[PDB]
Amino acid sequence: GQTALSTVGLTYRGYDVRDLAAAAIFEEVAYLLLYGELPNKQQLDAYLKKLQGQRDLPQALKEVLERIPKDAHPMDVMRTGASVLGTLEPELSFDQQRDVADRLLAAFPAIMTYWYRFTHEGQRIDCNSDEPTIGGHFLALLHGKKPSELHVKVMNVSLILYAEHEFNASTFTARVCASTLSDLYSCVTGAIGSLRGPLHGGANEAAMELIERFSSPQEATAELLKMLERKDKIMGFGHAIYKDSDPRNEVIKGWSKQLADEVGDKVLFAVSEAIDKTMWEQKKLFPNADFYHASAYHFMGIPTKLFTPIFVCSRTSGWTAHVFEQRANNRIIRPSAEYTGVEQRAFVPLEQR
Amino acid sequence: AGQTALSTVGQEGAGLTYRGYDVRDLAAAAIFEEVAYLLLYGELPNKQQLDAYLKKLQGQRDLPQALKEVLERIPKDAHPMDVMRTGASVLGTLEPELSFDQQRDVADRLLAAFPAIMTYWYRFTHEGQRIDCNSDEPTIGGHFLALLHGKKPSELHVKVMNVSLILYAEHEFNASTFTARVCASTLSDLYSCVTGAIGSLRGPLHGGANEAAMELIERFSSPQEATAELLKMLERKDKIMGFGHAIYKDSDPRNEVIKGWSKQLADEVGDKVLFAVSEAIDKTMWEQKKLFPNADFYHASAYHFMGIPTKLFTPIFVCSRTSGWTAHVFEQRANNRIIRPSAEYTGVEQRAFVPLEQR
Repeated sequence: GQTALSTVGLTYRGYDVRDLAAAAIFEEVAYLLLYGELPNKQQLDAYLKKLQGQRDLPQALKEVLERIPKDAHPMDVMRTGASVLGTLEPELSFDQQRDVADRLLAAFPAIMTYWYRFTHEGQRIDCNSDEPTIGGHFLALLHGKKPSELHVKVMNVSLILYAEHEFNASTFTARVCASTLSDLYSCVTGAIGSLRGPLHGGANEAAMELIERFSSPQEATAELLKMLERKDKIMGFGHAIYKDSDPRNEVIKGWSKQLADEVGDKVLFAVSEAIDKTMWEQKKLFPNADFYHASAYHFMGIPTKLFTPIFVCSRTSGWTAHVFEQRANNRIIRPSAEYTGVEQRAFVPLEQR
Repeated sequence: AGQTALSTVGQEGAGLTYRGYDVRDLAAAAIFEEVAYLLLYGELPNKQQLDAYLKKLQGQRDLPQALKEVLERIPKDAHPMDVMRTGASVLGTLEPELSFDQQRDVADRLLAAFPAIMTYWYRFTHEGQRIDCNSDEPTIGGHFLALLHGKKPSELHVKVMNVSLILYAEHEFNASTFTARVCASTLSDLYSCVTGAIGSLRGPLHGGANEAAMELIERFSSPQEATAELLKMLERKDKIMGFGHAIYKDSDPRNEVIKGWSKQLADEVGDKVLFAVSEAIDKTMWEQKKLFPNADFYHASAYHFMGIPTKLFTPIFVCSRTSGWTAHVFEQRANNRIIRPSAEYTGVEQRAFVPLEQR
């Protein structure tokens, strides 16, 4: 397998994810990955109007989401949505592949929030908003009110930071499916299922369950030192590839702080900083992208169980772009198994078992 | 890429074994439920075990109201594999796998319910009828034919459906089994692994070969016409679907079995074209290219003689291969080792951000 999409701090087709998150809206980054370049003002203006037109859900899909139980795993909602949308607006040929990628990016916010608000608040919601960005549109659908400019900014920053990350289990699942020449909806449905597993997804959710235990930074440091001596895994720390830092941590940390200031938080961000300082002093371990993402989402009023669903809204851009590469250059390992079972044996009839 | 005890393909002696038993002995002497039990539970079941397994599967054939109402909203011209994908995704929200302790109960539910998910959608959209998802047939093979045709199937038709489901049940590592194990390696739920596997099997480099064989053999009104047209397709270097294999050297053990049963079905229904056309293409492929037919080739005629629409062929393979897929997921859960090779970077070197104005 070859890729021109990203490499390890972290670049997207040569561009530092830090520069992108500072100076770009998510749509500029989705365009870069799916279409090959940062878009000029004409292309960006056309792109934005195309996506603003792809936000509403078909009536049949609304009626399906209404039958998924309130207590369902939200990732099964995202899986089921992608699967049903594939039967209503099919990818008849690979010529439609960029149009379908765009449709998923524009619709996923409505699939999540139409289900959530129907089952939790008993409202059937309008799936269009007045926000021109996906990041704003999401917050408009989730809370049914105009978001603050700060909260629209932090949503755009998060979608950019998580958009693409080389190869991992979900991106690999998308490529294996792609390699049989299956449709784009299959490759996304499979990638969502792999992300559902707790060894791959749920990290920012687990970071949130850790920081929410502690009523002060004193109590947090005191309890962390006990966990570290007990050799407990600490969620949000360490990486398989980076060694000095995760470029994405740099960025989200500073936005989480501005949100703490905005909402007059006294506990949650202070607790996060105490854990971050302690991990460096005791283990020289830097925090990864998931750690400060949890406080930031919480400060914008997002239910913990929607964190990994928001990652799907972002990483759909990387996944689809990987499928386009696999279709154009269909190279991948073909797996064999080591047989460890029994030797060949005679058939035994029912009466002798 | 992993380790398995479920099956060996292309090795000396029996060409295909399931936990050491020859697939040709299983297809001759067993019902599918005996082979599903062997894969999921580890041994061939004894009489008391089989009796209780059949009773358990018999009570897991009906679909929840909410699932029926979802399938009513999938369009008539949808890909039937997208219907199987959607059905598994919805059933996982309604009857969740809360613990890996439930894993064999969820695999059993999928084997028992898949036939109703396929036929409830198909007959609602194609006939405007809401069907009963229960039947009086004791086996999955018979149950599928009772739901599809809405009447009692013949003994011969029930036996061939049982043979087909055994022949297609397991095949070591391949794209769909590998997809299920990658999903299993993240400790995702069993419904995720199956939904992922169906997606990979939808791709035409993996699924659909016995649908392609049907579209070839249905073109000819005489065996002599089939022979003359095949000689021209070979001149054009067209790929003939259902012939040769990437692993088997001399023959596919599943071919000799389904060919015999397709012949018996041809005699029963009074066919004098479709089996003769199939044999002519087989004989011509041997003489011209020494390529043997694989499992896909005689499956096309066998399914057609039992009145099955071509676009339901790969969905029947899903009903069968769910046994192999789920047994593979349990192995991955018990022994979580896999390789997922990283990619090589071939993209551009690092470059400065260009603000919007200068693009």
